[PDB]
Amino acid sequence: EVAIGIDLGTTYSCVGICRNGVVDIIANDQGNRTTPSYVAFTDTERLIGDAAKNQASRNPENTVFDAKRLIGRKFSETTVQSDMKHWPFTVKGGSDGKPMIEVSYQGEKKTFHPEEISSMVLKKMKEVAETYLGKPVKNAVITVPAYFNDSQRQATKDAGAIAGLNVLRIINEPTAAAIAYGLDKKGKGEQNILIFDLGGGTFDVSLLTLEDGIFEVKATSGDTHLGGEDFDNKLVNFCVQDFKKKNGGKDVSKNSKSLRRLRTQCEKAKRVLSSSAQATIEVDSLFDGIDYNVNITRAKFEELCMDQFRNTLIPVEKVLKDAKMDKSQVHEIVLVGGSTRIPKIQQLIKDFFNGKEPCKAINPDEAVAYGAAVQAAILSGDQSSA
Ligand SMILES: Nc1ncnc2c1ncn2[C@@H]1O[C@H](COP(=O)(O)OP(N)(=O)O)[C@@H](O)[C@H]1O
Ligand SMILES: Nc1cc(Br)ccn1
Ligand SMILES: [Cl-]
Ligand SMILES: [Cl-]
Ligand SMILES: [Mg+2]
Repeated sequence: EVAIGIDLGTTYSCVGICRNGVVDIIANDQGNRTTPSYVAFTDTERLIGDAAKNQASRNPENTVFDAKRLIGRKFSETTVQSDMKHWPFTVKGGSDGKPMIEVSYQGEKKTFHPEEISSMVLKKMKEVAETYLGKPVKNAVITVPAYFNDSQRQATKDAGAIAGLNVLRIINEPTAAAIAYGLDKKGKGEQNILIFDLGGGTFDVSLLTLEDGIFEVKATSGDTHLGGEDFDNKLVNFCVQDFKKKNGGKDVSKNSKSLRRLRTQCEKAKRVLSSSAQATIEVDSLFDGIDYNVNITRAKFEELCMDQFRNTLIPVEKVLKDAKMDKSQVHEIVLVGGSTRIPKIQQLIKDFFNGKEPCKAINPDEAVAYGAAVQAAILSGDQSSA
């Protein structure tokens, strides 16, 4: 009888429940409202979520992430050949052409299909809800990007089944975000909704039309390789060069563990810069036992990411062109994804839409799970959200 909504994200996942018409986004063991889509294997245990992400730099080879980029794909796909450069873990092709992720677990070589790794993230999200509710959870709505093909959708559904979930429906992420804001329950008539989703590793822009409580995806565009991690990399490259100027040309980039440790601190400083004018990047004994410290102003961060931030408008222009409509025709701009908290990005979008305030009241990294939870309640016979 209990049904949850799950955003199975590239970098972070989120679980919600719609009860009595209101949605609760459920915090995990560490009090975090989102959980990394990470699975790690050590000599003793299988870690999922925060624990897996936290030990990633100490165990790169056995810490799996980005399974969403492999789910439902053939290993031979050019996207896999391209994306695999970004992975410290081993991925090979099986005789059936399916990707096999290879790790060492308890001193033994283990292989997993992408949907098996995703099933472990889904199982963690299911357990997060169960701990909160004090009851087992069987039903769920799981979200996928609007561009996901039948193979990718079916493999995501299979991951849910492996996790012990009865998947009521697979829905589009942009549609879930629009459902979260109740844009389907508004008596305007037709409504043109632009979903601007900038997460940890991907950027998706979707133009939806809503006539008579029914959402249609008119056009989609974006960049599968633009997200928060690329903004972290802009800070990393700057810090690497700053370390060279401070320590007689010594190159941190030669040590992959030094880069990973620096990346962790750059991401934290980036988050601080969304609410403060300055942040400190500090790594004790970064490279050759040399301590590293630097102050980054929001203006410096904006300058480093200037082109990347501005180019987020290019897929916006492309969806409007594909849908044959003017930017003035967009009724609501919904901000989704944790990177939409960056003030420069919010300002760029607002200026582009001629001063129209975007819809950002719901925590942008929770809006998709929020909508999926509303849809799961509706599919369970609960009409209280309307
Ligand atoms: N306060 C913040 N300011 C800037 N970026 C932030 C932030 N809070 C989260 N983010 C970024 O959001 C990204 C994760 O967003 P999320 O929406 O959870 O990821 P996902 N898997 O659904 O694509 C990470 O790159 C993270 O650093
Ligand atoms: N956003 C991304 C995605 C991959 Br794969 C690598 C780097 N950045
Ligand atoms: Cl329910
Ligand atoms: Cl409760
Ligand atoms: Mg999201």
